[PDB]
Amino acid sequence: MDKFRVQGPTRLQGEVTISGAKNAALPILFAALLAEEPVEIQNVPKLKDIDTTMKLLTQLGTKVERXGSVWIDASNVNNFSAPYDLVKTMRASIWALGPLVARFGQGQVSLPGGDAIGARPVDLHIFGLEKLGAEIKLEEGYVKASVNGRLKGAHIVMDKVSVGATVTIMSAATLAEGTTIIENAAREPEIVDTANFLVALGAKISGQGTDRITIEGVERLGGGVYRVLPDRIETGTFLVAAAISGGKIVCRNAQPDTLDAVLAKLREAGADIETGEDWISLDMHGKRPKAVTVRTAPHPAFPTDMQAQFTLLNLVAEGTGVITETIFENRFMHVPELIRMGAHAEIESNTVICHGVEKLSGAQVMATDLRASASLVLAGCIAEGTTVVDRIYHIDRGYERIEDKLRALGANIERVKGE
Amino acid sequence: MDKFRVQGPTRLQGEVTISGAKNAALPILFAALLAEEPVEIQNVPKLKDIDTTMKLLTQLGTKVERXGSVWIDASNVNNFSAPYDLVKTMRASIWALGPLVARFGQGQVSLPGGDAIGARPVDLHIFGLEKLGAEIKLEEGYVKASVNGRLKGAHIVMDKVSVGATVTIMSAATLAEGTTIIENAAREPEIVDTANFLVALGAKISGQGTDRITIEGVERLGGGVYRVLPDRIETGTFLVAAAISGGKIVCRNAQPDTLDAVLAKLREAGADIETGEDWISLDMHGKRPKAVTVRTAPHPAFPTDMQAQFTLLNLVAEGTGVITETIFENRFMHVPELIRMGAHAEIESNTVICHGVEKLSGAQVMATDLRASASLVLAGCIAEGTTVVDRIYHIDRGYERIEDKLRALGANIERVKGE
Amino acid sequence: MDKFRVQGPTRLQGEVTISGAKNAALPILFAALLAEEPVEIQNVPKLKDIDTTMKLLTQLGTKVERXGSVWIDASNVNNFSAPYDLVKTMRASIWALGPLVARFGQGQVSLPGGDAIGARPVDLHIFGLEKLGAEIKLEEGYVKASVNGRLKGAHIVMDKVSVGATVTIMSAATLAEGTTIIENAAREPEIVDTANFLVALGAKISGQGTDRITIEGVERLGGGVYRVLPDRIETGTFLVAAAISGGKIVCRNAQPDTLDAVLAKLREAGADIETGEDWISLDMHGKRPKAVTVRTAPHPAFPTDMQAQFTLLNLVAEGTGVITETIFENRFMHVPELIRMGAHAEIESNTVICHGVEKLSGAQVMATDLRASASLVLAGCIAEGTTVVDRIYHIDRGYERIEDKLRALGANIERVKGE
Amino acid sequence: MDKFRVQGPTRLQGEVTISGAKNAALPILFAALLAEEPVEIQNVPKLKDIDTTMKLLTQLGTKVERXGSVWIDASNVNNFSAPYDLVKTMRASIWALGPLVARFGQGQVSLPGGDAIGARPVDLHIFGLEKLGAEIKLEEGYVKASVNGRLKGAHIVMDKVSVGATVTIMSAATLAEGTTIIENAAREPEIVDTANFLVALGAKISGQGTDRITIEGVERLGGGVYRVLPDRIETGTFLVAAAISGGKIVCRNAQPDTLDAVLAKLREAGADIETGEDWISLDMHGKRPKAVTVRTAPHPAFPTDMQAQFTLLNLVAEGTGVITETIFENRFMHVPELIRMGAHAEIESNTVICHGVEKLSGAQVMATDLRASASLVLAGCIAEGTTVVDRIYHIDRGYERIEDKLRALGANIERVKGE
Ligand SMILES: CC(=O)N[C@H]1[C@@H](OP(=O)(O)OP(=O)(O)OC[C@H]2O[C@@H](n3ccc(=O)[nH]c3=O)[C@H](O)[C@@H]2O)O[C@H](CO)[C@@H](O)[C@@H]1O
Ligand SMILES: CC(=O)N[C@H]1[C@@H](OP(=O)(O)OP(=O)(O)OC[C@H]2O[C@@H](n3ccc(=O)[nH]c3=O)[C@H](O)[C@@H]2O)O[C@H](CO)[C@@H](O)[C@@H]1O
Ligand SMILES: CC(=O)N[C@H]1[C@@H](OP(=O)(O)OP(=O)(O)OC[C@H]2O[C@@H](n3ccc(=O)[nH]c3=O)[C@H](O)[C@@H]2O)O[C@H](CO)[C@@H](O)[C@@H]1O
Ligand SMILES: CC(=O)N[C@H]1[C@@H](OP(=O)(O)OP(=O)(O)OC[C@H]2O[C@@H](n3ccc(=O)[nH]c3=O)[C@H](O)[C@@H]2O)O[C@H](CO)[C@@H](O)[C@@H]1O
Repeated sequence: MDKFRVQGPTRLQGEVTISGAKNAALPILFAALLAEEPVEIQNVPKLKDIDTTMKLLTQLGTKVERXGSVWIDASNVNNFSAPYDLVKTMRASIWALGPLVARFGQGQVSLPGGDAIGARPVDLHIFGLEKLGAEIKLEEGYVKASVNGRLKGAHIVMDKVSVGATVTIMSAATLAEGTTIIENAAREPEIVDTANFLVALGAKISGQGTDRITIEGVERLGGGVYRVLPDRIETGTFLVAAAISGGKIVCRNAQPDTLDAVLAKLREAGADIETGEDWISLDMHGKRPKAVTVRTAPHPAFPTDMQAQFTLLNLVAEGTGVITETIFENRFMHVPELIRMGAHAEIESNTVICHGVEKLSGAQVMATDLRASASLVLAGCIAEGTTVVDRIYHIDRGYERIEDKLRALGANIERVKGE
Repeated sequence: MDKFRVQGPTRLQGEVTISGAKNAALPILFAALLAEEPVEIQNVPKLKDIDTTMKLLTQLGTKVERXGSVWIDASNVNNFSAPYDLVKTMRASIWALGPLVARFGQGQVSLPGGDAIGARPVDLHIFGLEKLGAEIKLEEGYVKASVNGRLKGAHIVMDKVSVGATVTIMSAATLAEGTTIIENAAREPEIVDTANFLVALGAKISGQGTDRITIEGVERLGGGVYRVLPDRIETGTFLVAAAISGGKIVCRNAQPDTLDAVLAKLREAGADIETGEDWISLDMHGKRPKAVTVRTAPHPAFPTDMQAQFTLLNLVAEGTGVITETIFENRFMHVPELIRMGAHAEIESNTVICHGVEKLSGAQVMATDLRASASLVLAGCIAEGTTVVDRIYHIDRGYERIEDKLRALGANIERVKGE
Repeated sequence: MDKFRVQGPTRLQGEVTISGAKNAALPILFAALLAEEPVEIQNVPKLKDIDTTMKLLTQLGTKVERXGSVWIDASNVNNFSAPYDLVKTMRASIWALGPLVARFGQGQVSLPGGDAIGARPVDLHIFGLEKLGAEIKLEEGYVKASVNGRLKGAHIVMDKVSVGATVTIMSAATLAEGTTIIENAAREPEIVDTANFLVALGAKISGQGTDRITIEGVERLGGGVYRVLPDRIETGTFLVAAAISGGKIVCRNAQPDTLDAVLAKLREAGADIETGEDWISLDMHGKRPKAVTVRTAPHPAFPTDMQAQFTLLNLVAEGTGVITETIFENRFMHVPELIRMGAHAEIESNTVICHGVEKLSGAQVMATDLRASASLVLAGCIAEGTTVVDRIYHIDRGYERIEDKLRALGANIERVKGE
Repeated sequence: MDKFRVQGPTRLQGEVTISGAKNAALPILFAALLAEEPVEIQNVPKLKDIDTTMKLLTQLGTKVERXGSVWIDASNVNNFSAPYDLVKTMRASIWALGPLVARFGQGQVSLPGGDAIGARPVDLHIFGLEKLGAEIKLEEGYVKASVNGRLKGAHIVMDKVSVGATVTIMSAATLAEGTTIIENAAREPEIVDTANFLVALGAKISGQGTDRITIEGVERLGGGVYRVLPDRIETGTFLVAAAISGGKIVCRNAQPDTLDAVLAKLREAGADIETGEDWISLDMHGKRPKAVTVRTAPHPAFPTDMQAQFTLLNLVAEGTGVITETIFENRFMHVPELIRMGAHAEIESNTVICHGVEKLSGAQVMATDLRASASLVLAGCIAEGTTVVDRIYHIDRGYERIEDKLRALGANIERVKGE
């Protein structure tokens, strides 16, 4: 396994260019399964998740190719199954379900198992599909779906807010008979992006971005060219990178409107933030960040994807911070790792109390999940001495060349195919 | 002191006309503090809470009078405070805050104390105001706010979804200099209703009903005529009345689109439902309800105000149901009371596991919650023998003559005064 | 209703004599139901709760008289039921259950309803009796028990650590045919106190105070005289009164060994402590307390009955404090009351995060818990100006003359007759 | 990286011998560090952890060798540190801390990070040692302890019931100056076990098994011969194995009173059990298990180590069943895996509602926990079809030849390897 070897303390400063959103590219790649014509998705970051998606798409009899773009030829889809291998590697493989059943009348996907950060059930996906008129059964650990002819429009109310289930139900409804109404739908920028992608293809959708999505079924989906939005989570991680290192920074290729809460939290931290129409600028004035209070919740509130990062920010901040996590059950893995580094913290249920310390100490830590890994990398950057982050493979699923981007910021980092 | 005597088991069936929403009439009644001209609010239910707002209003130097409607004249407001006594009996009293300091540059409201259901801080209200330029301080239990001149519109991202704080900020913003953007705003129907009422007065509002409300501060508010929307909770309660009694019912004067989550849940419990534009039809077909799973959350998800009612539904349903509460948490007072009647249930944190039973037994129970404890009267209706619900002043707070409506559905119930 | 008018701030200094424990007196009074001959219980505090138990005993046909002692003659008990009204005034009434069935083969108690601090089910009580051979049915809110012949000893492993259930099962077992083992029994000092009492009556018990209590049933219990232990919560509460007021105090007629957790906690808050066989001295050296961390759990861990008091301590302590409640998840009524007084806290589920402030301010607050009540009176002592605590009926239930005790310490406190 | 291959449905029945308990051998093996004369530890199971423990022992400069028993020679203990690699592969490595600082005046151990089942902080181990006078610092991920001369005994009250912290403080105190008192100590059979081992070495200990452990510091410890006690968890796992299958079983070298809670639950599940001073016999009578309720708490209540095992039982049992976990935050990993097998389960916070299903289908699943692992395997042992369990290394951590044992019990299990 690769590892990162980092040395600090180090002031993170400079310019950085945001990559396409991991969370927009994924659901759009799966949506392409609905397209009968050549498709061109632009601004797709290079990630292990995209690789696994191209690999899975190919397995489905799809024609895939990439650079900054990813060329998709879904005209010939031949197989209808996502093997245990793929789902195991990438949860998002569940996304092939809706499109497959909507276009082909059948589809199978290995029932995901527990996750690093939570049980992560797909109950809502299956449920939405059933509402759409698909027959679903569990066999050999396989979620078996099928429908006779076309899916049927329906008024579906979501139990809880789910990004993934909204993508799943939204996607399949595009090809169904009638009108679909997804109530209590996720408002995530990536939901909007995926809906727009679907509309580019000839779908009838409205309300994307609000708690209510209306879809009018159409005979088929063509093809086109779509540019995935900027990654709000990568952007956030960089703003933070600067905010905890007394540095300054400018984010090129960003979409400020997707991160209001994060920006508000940064300001509450004592950050000097300014925004353009495609750029964000943060300045710490050499100052130490102030502790803030954080409560994760669905968009546009504070995203759970920024959580590990904010904890880090609280850990080297002046004051006592409190972080409450409402989306994921086991999303504190980063904490004990940071303590190993000299941070003071206490966990109580779904909340962690942060007692800011002046400086961090280099140590050997373990990446457990993607966004915590990026938190550990950032911790290494500011901590004293050497920090080695084991299992940086997590980082590589959701981050495109993070070592390089950090390096350009003045980071002392080496990817090590060691020990 | 007021008590309900109920005899069952009794099949609930017939017709019912839904009154005006308590939760829409309250905030509109306080927003009236902004109008410099005679205002008439139509379709106001006759509730103890409405009497209290009237009382609070009068003491502000306000001209108030009611019947079907409530006549308001706030051109002469001289007193700027909500006393301890009123805030005690009536929590919504805090709503006087925003309008007062927006309109007169000042306001005082007693800080609400302990609440059985979950404790309920108003941090969000205060914070919101402060974001608008108001200076706030705590004195002798009173939240004191003031502003030199006019409030300044701001970009406010809510830490959490708050019906109350949203109304406070939305209301006050109508009179500020500039634009106010409320991100992560509550989507409640009563919010659309209050925004609409504010516009009827001369306010510039948009986004009401979505997570992003925009307010263009205007110079002053006039007066007008506005009809309060139907009561969604009262509707669901009656719907549940039929669903738990093998009954059949028709709701007249309803606004179906405000209760999709409740309609969907009911369907899941085996109910045959149909809707028109101002009516809702429910039929159990003599059927005992099917256990279901509930998760309260912000609108349009499952409403915490329907919670105790659904716990009842679960308690006498086939199978094991689960009620999880994310808004109030300690909102399970009805449970032990129902266990007094034969129900089988365990409370684990913010969740109640429901073990459905065939029959309930009449017994003496205690009302405590203004919406929860209508559940005890519903339970009385279908329970074996005689049930006495003490302290019915609770139901009188949120339910307009519930015994008259129940009686017309075929219930054996009598309001025994004093004892 | 009665009330407390308190004026501060006031440093709490002096001596106090600890009363007999409310919590040992109660179960011992109920156990006296098993005695065939006159019984004398010494050191019984004068409390509303003792009044109520006396009333209940009398209704059963018990002969009861009191001063410092309580005189009992249960030789001619003729009635076997605890009525709705009694149980509603004081839940300990459920304690009549076990002794009635074991001795008379029959017993009826009104099923306790919802509680302020938590649902407080009595499933373990009922279950344990059933394990001993009692037949039990729920009729009109009454837990009707009966045992064809004589109770039978059984091996009982408790699902949860329960003071109430351990007392009920233990009392009943004394008259059971055979042997009874209570595995995972509560270790509360009061459990030990009640067990010695039973022994003094001729019962065969051992293990009291440890995880497994063994009871060798006997044909009959006679009479005797028993001296109740000192009230640990009263003791802890006075300790807190000095630890939060930079004062000094000595407790007379105390039992240090029953409060090690509280003592250790106090030390951490920076208190100078000394103890002897029957006394405890607390010296804050004029110092403000250091925020501490608290986790309620079964004895000998930190007692949930000291919880609200430590919350108060954290509230005026230096630093950020954390209070976690594992016995009663809703035991936070006092927090918002304290917030009304200038305190700074956030409630996250079963945990309250305390941010110590320099001073508190007088305000009108409402008592609710026969323990937060005390906390509010303490806060009044150290707060700036005038504090009024409504509903002090609560205090009277758990504290014997708390105003004279405080008064003797320097407290400016007056009992107002309603206004 | 091997993986079990399983096939069913198979009826588990017959006779199995119980190995030494993993939980006693470990801390006992660590207490060895104190023994000046060769010690012979008996009944030690062949476990990955036992090997890793020996490896760790060796590194400190200790003679270690084994078979059925382990030989230790702490005579020439030269080295003072636990290496990152060891602490990483085995958390229990923190155990070497008390012995090192007690016996050698110094001791360093790599700070454990996050755990599979939860954060698992060692705050109590550290805080305790400090009560003993040890100076402790964190440097480079290393917990650094040292003491000027000898550890002074002190009165210590445990914030929480920690088995590990109870072993560490008890162990270190055996060589302390004066008497040590551990209040609110863990009561686990493994503490009784370890305490006995320590006394056997010439140390003064009492209270072991109760909530109060008293230690009188002695001048030094020597050798001896000690036999570890029977593995309660293994016994429970086997008893369950035989209960979920409808079979019969008999455990050898069992010690029944270490598991009263598990036994009673099995009876609630309708299983015919009998005990003898040495052995345990479970007979399902070909009957299917009955859904039960479970709450994990410290010994003697239901152990968390039997949690996953009981979820399985509930999963394939008649009716719904509830399981609540109070010891570990993230201990439901096995659930999603189980669902992959066709089980109906809902997770709510720290509670899992188990909907008993008639049958389980073979499927590929992932072992994650050294306790759930056994759960998946058992699941296969009764599932219709073929089941492959990945990363079965977990089993090897606390399971001596479990495939062998299961096979003797009539199971279709094969340890596939390679790939
Ligand atoms: C590839 C991708 O887009 N990943 C993002 C997506 O994941 P993901 O799509 O999994 O997010 P969801 O919003 O669906 O999950 C949120 C909550 O809903 C629960 N749930 C979800 C679906 C279901 O059928 N049943 C159910 O119980 C979850 O287990 C969790 O407790 O949204 C998360 C929340 O912003 C982000 O943190 C992830 O980075
Ligand atoms: C008069 C009225 O219309 N009452 C309704 C309104 O009350 P209310 O306005 O009080 O509802 P909120 O939406 O504000 O409260 C929701 C959640 O937010 C928390 N919170 C709220 C405000 C704040 O400043 N800080 C904070 O932490 C609460 O304590 C709770 O945990 O919405 C509730 C939820 O839909 C309904 O059940 C009430 O019947
Ligand atoms: C009159 C008296 O002596 N009162 C004390 C006693 O009350 P009480 O006897 O009610 O205390 P319990 O120990 O039984 O209750 C503790 C926990 O067990 C639960 N539980 C209890 C019984 C049962 O059958 N089922 C069940 O689930 C409770 O609801 C709670 O979650 O112990 C409490 C905890 O030390 C103290 O705060 C009370 O002041
Ligand atoms: C090798 C061994 O003997 N393992 C057992 C031991 O582990 P372990 O020794 O780790 O068990 P603990 O009793 O210490 O842990 C119990 C609870 O206390 C907490 N805690 C503990 C120590 C501390 O310093 N701080 C703290 O917060 C824990 O993180 C957990 O929430 O007991 C557990 C509980 O029966 C078993 O499931 C483990 O199989």
